[PDB]
Amino acid sequence: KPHVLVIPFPQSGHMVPHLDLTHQILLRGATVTVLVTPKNSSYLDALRSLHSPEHFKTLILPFPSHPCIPSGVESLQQLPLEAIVHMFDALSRLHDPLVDFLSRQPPSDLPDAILGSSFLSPWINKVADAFSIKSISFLPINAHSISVMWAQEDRSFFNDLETATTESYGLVINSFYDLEPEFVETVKTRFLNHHRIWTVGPLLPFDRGGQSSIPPAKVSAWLDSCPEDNSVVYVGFGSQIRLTAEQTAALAAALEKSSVRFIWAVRDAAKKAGFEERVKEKGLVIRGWAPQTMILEHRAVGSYLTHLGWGSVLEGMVGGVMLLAWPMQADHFFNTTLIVDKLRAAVRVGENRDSVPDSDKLARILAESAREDLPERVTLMKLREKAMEAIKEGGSSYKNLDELVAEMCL
Ligand SMILES: O=c1ccn([C@@H]2O[C@H](COP(=O)(O)OP(=O)(O)O)[C@@H](O)[C@H]2O)c(=O)[nH]1
Repeated sequence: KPHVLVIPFPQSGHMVPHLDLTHQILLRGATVTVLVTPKNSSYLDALRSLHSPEHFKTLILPFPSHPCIPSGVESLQQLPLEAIVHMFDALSRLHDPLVDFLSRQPPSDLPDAILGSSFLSPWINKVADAFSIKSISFLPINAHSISVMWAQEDRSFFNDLETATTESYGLVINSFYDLEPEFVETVKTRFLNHHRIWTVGPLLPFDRGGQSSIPPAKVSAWLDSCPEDNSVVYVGFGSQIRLTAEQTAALAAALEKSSVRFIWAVRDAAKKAGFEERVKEKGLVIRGWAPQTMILEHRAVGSYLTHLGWGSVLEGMVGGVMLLAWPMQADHFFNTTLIVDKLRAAVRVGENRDSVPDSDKLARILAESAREDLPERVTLMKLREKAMEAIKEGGSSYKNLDELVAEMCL
């Protein structure tokens, strides 16, 4: 019904739900053109494998050269978070190569709506405006986190992208309405000029986010059989965070001191060991880049020591695991106030990005999290209950995703 140009932000926390939403609007009949840079074209292979080439197009433009980004790196998950000001400045120069492409197409084939990252809306709206196309913006964070940020006096360098999202046709966020009704309504009322918000979450996968650095067949064979259900502790701080040698040693001491089973996800960083020094255990495994949803959904896994990024909370909530929160950056503190404080559905077991756990204190808390009766898990699971009715079918988000796809046609 609508031809949709999808322009995701080259970061995992963003692109991973932005493509599930791409699949979701695809399933209800949309046509989709995805604007992607060359190396990132391959993340589209999974989704491309599910849809007919007339329903799924791929526009690939070269990554704009920036002195500060290493060659071959087109995705912020491989950079220091401070590179985002450079990713922004570089990606904005996709503006007239995108204008060139659209202006050489038969006007009938132009899209009816652009579904671009809210992070890119300063220039995406200018394109959308040149061709008189509605620009709907997307965020992988919830309305609460949005409400705090948009309310600040001094925002920039995020100021332009926040001003641009308000002036967009509407906003799509990966959250369900019954988690945060006060904050949807406030953000809907005075942070979107035309008052159009779409809560469509939690978006569920369709080998996601990247090809895992250990075969996901093999990690399941480790997990089943793990002797004991609700006994394994998942440790993963997401895409962006890379712990220091100092903290990684203190966290590793806690996982050894609590004699719990666990899988520990460790990332890398690119510029221009540290996880020392053992497996004196076969009660563990290390990374790489891991298959989170398969672990968290697995029955043998019942805890998650997380950065409390917004995507990873929803995966751990859909997996039905206790959330042990250690916020570090970005929205993680918003989401500690919402999930640890207001709603009381996770325990804060770490303080700052540069916090260093007490290896003994953290070891008791890890062993206890492997307990079914914990009250913060039953409060979390009562949110899992509201979130499942919202996603399908007839819930807030099935209806928002139906209403979104319909609206894109006007
Ligand atoms: O080893 C990894 C690291 C991350 N992810 C996925 O990548 C996303 C991380 O984004 P999130 O919003 O949790 O945090 P961000 O990376 O934006 O800080 C989530 O969907 C995870 O399930 C994964 O599958 N394996």
